[PDB]
Amino acid sequence: QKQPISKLTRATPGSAGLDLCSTSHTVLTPEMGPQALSTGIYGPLPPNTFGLILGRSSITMKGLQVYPGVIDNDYTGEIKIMAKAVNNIVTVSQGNRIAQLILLPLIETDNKVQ
Amino acid sequence: QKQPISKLTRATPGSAGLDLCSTSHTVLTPEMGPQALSTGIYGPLPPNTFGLILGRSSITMKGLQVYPGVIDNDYTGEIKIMAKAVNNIVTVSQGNRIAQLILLPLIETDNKVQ
Amino acid sequence: QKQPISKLTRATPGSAGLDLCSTSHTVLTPEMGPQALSTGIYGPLPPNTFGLILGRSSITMKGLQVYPGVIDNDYTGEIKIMAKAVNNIVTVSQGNRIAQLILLPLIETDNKVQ
Ligand SMILES: O=c1ccn([C@H]2C[C@H](O)[C@@H](COP(=O)(O)NP(=O)(O)OP(=O)(O)O)O2)c(=O)[nH]1
Ligand SMILES: O=c1ccn([C@H]2C[C@H](O)[C@@H](COP(=O)(O)NP(=O)(O)OP(=O)(O)O)O2)c(=O)[nH]1
Ligand SMILES: O=c1ccn([C@H]2C[C@H](O)[C@@H](COP(=O)(O)NP(=O)(O)OP(=O)(O)O)O2)c(=O)[nH]1
Ligand SMILES: [Mg+2]
Ligand SMILES: [Mg+2]
Ligand SMILES: [Mg+2]
Repeated sequence: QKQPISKLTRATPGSAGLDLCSTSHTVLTPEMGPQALSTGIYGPLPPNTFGLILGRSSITMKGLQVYPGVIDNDYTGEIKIMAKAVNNIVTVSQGNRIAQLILLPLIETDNKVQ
Repeated sequence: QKQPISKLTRATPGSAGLDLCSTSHTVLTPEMGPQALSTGIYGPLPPNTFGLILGRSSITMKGLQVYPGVIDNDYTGEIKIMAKAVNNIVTVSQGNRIAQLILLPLIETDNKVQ
Repeated sequence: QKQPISKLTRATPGSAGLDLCSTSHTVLTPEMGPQALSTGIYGPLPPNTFGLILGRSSITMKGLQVYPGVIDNDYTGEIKIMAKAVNNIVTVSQGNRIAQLILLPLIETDNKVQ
């Protein structure tokens, strides 16, 4: 790191999302509420796109919720995964794929930038 | 079934989502955590698109959470709805519209497919 | 009000979302489950677009969950924010930015509109 999103990989050619792994081992319990998991991946995103961070279905089904996150086109910070253990104690091992980044078109509008 | 996504219907012409129903009667309690509800609808999706499964607002407000799900362009499995009773006991009757499929453009990138 | 979405503002030029504030002071507890917060902003959306309502990351991290909401292209009602206190008591002050509206392309399909 810092590593750009061009280093992320897709599971398969037809996968919508780019996979995201935590760089740490983390244990989460329901009483902890939302935690921001480090990925060591950084924006910004390709021109005219923004990002959505979503959970992987297999991880959601194992009781780890990823709250959808919006990554702005010009965000240059670290992409973090906002996560919560739903019901039980969840253990995230270093390098496990926990979420996915989806890229979507950024529509321009005349909304004021105030 | 198997039924393709072309069999899904929109509530109205201007509806973003295609409605999804469970093919079973299911009761959900908060302690159960995430459950994958059968729809009997199968991918794949139209060329150059991927799917997002989201909750219907009326169903969310009645205490059933649908976790956002990504449906890859070339997924040929059954589209399932990942769902949780938030606070109370929720009963899903066979044929009730529980979620919606939204289609979005699949942006191509040079990310490796490893 | 009624106020149209053209009155919403972006945090910065590169922000994907248009910010949404509640027009009321609201306290939320976990046992309350989902609440629909008033914004005094109304659809409809620009041609060929639909909307997604998502949480702001800073608000999610402070324990207020926004359930993703789909806003249809031709929705002319009030845009409400579906929200839940995750673990703790959350207080929403009048005018605090609580969610964001993202605009996305509405793909046309031949799905029946029944
Ligand atoms: O899961 C997420 C969500 C957002 N982020 C980063 C990227 C995004 O561009 C940035 C700001 O996100 P939001 O607009 O959702 N957050 P907020 O409204 O609290 O911050 P700001 O006022 O800077 O826009 O936070 C993540 O790293 N992970
Ligand atoms: O709500 C959902 C989410 C995903 N799915 C299916 C369709 C999608 O293409 C497939 C894989 O989804 P994810 O990439 O989110 N899951 P995961 O990363 O666990 O599986 P894989 O390693 O196969 O990519 O699972 C559903 O049926 N419902
Ligand atoms: O967060 C949200 C979600 C939806 N809505 C409004 C806008 C949208 O067009 C409308 C209908 O949303 P859904 O299709 O998700 N709800 P549902 O399927 O329950 O209603 P309908 O049968 O009218 O389509 O509700 C909001 O105001 N906030
Ligand atoms: Mg995957
Ligand atoms: Mg609907
Ligand atoms: Mg913001």
